[PDB]
Amino acid sequence: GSRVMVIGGDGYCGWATALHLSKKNYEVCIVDNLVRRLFDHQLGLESLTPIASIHDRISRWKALTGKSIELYVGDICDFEFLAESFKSFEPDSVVHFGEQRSAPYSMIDRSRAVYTQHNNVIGTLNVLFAIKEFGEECHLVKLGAMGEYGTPNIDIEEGYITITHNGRTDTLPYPKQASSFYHLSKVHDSHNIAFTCKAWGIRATDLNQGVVYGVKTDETEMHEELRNRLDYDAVFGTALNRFCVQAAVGHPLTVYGKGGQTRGYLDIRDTVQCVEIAIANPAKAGEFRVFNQFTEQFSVNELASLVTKAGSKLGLDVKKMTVPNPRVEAEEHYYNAKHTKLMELGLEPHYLSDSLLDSLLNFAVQFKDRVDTKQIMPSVSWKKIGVKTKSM
Amino acid sequence: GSRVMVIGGDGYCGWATALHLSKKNYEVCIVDNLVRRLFDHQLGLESLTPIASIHDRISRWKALTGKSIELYVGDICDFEFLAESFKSFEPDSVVHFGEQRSAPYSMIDRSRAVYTQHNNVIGTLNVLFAIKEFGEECHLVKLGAMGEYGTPNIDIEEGYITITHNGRTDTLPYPKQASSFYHLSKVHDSHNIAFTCKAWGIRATDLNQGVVYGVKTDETEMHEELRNRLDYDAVFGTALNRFCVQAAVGHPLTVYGKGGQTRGYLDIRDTVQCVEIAIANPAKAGEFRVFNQFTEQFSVNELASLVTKAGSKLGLDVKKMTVPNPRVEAEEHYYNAKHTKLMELGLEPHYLSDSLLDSLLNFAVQFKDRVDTKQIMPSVSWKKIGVKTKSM
Ligand SMILES: NC(=O)c1ccc[n+]([C@@H]2O[C@H](COP(=O)([O-])OP(=O)(O)OC[C@H]3O[C@@H](n4cnc5c(N)ncnc54)[C@H](O)[C@@H]3O)[C@@H](O)[C@H]2O)c1
Ligand SMILES: NC(=O)c1ccc[n+]([C@@H]2O[C@H](COP(=O)([O-])OP(=O)(O)OC[C@H]3O[C@@H](n4cnc5c(N)ncnc54)[C@H](O)[C@@H]3O)[C@@H](O)[C@H]2O)c1
Ligand SMILES: O=c1ccn([C@@H]2O[C@H](COP(=O)(O)OP(=O)(O)O[C@H]3O[C@H](CS(=O)(=O)O)[C@@H](O)[C@H](O)[C@H]3O)[C@@H](O)[C@H]2O)c(=O)[nH]1
Ligand SMILES: O=c1ccn([C@@H]2O[C@H](COP(=O)(O)OP(=O)(O)O[C@H]3O[C@H](CS(=O)(=O)O)[C@@H](O)[C@H](O)[C@H]3O)[C@@H](O)[C@H]2O)c(=O)[nH]1
Repeated sequence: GSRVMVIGGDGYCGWATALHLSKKNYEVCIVDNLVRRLFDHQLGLESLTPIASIHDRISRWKALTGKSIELYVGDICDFEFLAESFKSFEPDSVVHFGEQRSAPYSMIDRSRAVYTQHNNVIGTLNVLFAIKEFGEECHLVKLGAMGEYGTPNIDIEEGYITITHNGRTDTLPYPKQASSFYHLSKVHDSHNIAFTCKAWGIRATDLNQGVVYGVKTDETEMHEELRNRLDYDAVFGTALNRFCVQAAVGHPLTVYGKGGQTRGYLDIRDTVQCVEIAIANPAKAGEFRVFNQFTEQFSVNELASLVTKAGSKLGLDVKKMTVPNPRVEAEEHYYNAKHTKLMELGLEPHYLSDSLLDSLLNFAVQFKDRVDTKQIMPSVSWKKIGVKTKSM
Repeated sequence: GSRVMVIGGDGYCGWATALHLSKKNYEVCIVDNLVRRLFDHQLGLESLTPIASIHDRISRWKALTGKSIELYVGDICDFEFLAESFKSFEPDSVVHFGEQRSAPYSMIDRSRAVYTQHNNVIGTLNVLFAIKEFGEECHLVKLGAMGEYGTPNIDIEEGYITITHNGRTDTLPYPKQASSFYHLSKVHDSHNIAFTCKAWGIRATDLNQGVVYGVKTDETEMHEELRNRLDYDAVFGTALNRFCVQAAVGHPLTVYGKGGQTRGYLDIRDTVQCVEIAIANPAKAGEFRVFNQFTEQFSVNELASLVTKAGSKLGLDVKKMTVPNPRVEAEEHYYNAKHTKLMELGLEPHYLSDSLLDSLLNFAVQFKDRVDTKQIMPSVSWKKIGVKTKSM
């Protein structure tokens, strides 16, 4: 074999997924403009671990396994490029990871908020049109976000909710409440895709994924040049990964506000597994499937405690600090998000364990010398966002 | 006064509104790039009635009343232009009509679907940033769309719905189900605005307006050069206006599919009244108000009957025809949309009457010679939409 086009395949989730699918014997190609690497240069950021170029990454995989991952370098917002890539590769499935995924980045200034929504929304529209025009039966596996749902006072369902209102019943799309221009762009994406499923017969699966943690997967650990990126800065870094790196360098864990913010989380190893499951068990024509993709819920404070305890076993004497929250969000809220669709399809989760934290912490300690502590504290305010293009 | 910036002020709803607000003694300016006029030239379309240039329109209003409506010609997607216009005028309220509003246009091809979403979503984001940066207390009166709600099997509320799910209760944004790339762009707009109200304290009112009908308003009838446009083509024309023009030229009424499609409608005279009411009674800081802006619900078949009966009194011998529906939508569905917020604020509606239909029909007959019958039948398919840029 089945042919899979991995848009955003040079990224954190995409690279791990591309290698996994190739190992599982799918014919794979990567479509990426590598703009994520440009963001690092422009903002002065750097991955914890050094990563190889996309060309060397692909070359190494071929040298080790003999398998060739095709590469198409370009911006999917450029339809000519996307169309040519689609016609050249002829994918049976498309996994779309190719979007600006940072909430902080989307809040830097007007230019970055506009770039985020244009890049994400238009890019996704182009993907839908390419599928419709060049391979209508192609299954779209889209990376959405648990953040689309926000933090309502009721249980969060997997994309749909059956409601009885004024004596009548119906199953409707779950109300969306995004808290950043980035999260909003995903809401827009999901609404756009749902429409094309009904109007054109497109088959798609929206993976509303929670926060991913970890850096190792069976494939990326086979050689140093296959190593994945591990972000710890306040722009692209996420909660758990950030805390582990902070613990390793002796920086107090950065708890934003009260720390009651609760979200779904999952090991990067489960990210690749879930995507493969979605590909192996495709949506039917005209069906818009929605899976809540995470394995466990944790509050920020809970993560802080787990990392502190794990760090103690390594003599890190982890400390915690309360950082005035740069974001506008509920710091204490109800949270009970449903997640059984993937489990029903055979998901065998890697729940957060002492072993994972021990491994991740030791990894951070190993490359502690490469950590730029100046990028640990957040400097992007949700409320103070302006129109002048900022230079970090 | 109070200063009002009318974005899209050269358009159908915008022009009538700009004149009305000026008459009501608000200081008014119009921000428009006049791209709507370019669409007419590009697609070979033309208004039923000849309209004057925006410059002559504004000049005539000044000659008649002595009042000056300031004009800023530019694309709001160009932030430099929008910022300069905002700083120059210093609006207390902004009414945003400046978007690509045709569902058929948004379905012509990939380029037009992408243009629709980019123009609308990015333009609206720029407006939000301009308000935040140059006049945070400025009230945004946004034109949304009843189409955002789709046609669910339950009552449609005014933006929000209180639901009890699994033993818990909460009031959430009403589920959105748009049926075109244009309607989808409005859903995106509304979600984006709601976020900025909470994050930045923006005050906004989303006017989810139904289908507008009519061509006359007290102000536009004061002189021929103030005349508003009346669209009847299958791209920009809407149901009732289209039927009246069809009846006048002896063309069978174009009922798409079964004709059970039900929507909310309102006289253009109520459009201007509702906008003024929203401006005179502004939303509070951080509040995202949502009003369902229409006065009565009608099914396509119901409109066909009303126009036939009205046409009979003028000896038009109106006929009806069933056109294979170019759109993907429910042709028989439940529809009970709530609309009381505007009435509670003092709306004095002009319900559809024999007098209105008689007047509108006679108007169409008056300019029947200018009707290009080749543009009456729809040629844009929701399902056959392609990637090649079309030339109509
Ligand atoms: N990282 C997480 O914790 C997490 C959690 C939930 C969902 N996801 C989702 O998974 C997807 C990938 O996330 P990630 O962490 O791997 O991101 P990333 O930034 O590491 O990877 C995204 C990749 O997409 C590429 N890209 C972006 N825009 C592109 C365009 N216009 N054309 C071609 N390529 C483009 C970038 O260059 C990059 O290589 C995103 O949708 C994201 O929101 C990630
Ligand atoms: N006409 C209806 O029946 C109806 C019904 C419900 C809601 N509305 C809404 O009211 C608004 C106006 O509708 P209309 O019928 O007057 O449309 P229209 O096309 O006659 O007017 C829109 C105006 O906006 C201007 N414009 C578009 N993009 C612009 C940009 N990037 N920068 C500056 N100016 C721009 C166009 O040139 C045009 O003059 C739309 O949001 C529409 O969806 C209209
Ligand atoms: O040092 C930190 C980092 C984060 N947080 C808090 O932890 C929560 C999660 O934040 P995060 O930065 O780890 O993740 P988020 O911004 O939500 O974004 C990431 O996780 C999202 C999953 S979700 O929100 O959709 O569930 C994906 O969509 C995004 O692409 C990905 O970047 C937030 O309340 C945040 O304020 C802290 O308290 N301290
Ligand atoms: O000759 C015609 C024209 C229309 N219809 C049907 O009548 C209904 C209304 O169509 P329309 O073209 O009059 O209006 P619509 O496309 O919904 O769009 C217009 O009305 C919308 C109000 S609403 O959908 O948001 O309620 C606004 O948002 C849009 O900007 C404006 O162009 C549809 O089911 C359509 O298929 C016919 O049967 N015959």
